[PDB]
Amino acid sequence: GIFANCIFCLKVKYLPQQQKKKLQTDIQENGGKFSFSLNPQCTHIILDNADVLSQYQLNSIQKNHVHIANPDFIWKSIREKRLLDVKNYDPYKP
Repeated sequence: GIFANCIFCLKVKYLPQQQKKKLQTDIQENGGKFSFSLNPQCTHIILDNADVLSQYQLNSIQKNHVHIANPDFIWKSIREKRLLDVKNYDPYKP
């Protein structure tokens, strides 16, 4: 699937439960894996609008070349049936 070899850290605490679950299944069903923890193996971190990241987390992300994206990265990639440009979904670089 389109998320082959992607490992997503999910920081989406403030999404409705149904949406959290849909993000997970969208990821799993299309070749990806997800965690709730941020570690060197993450390729991406998905961050809903109400969540924030510490400086520690941001340093880790930079160090490990992790892509920061909003949930629309997942939703719209699934919709277009194609992995989109994650650079268009960065809550820190609009």
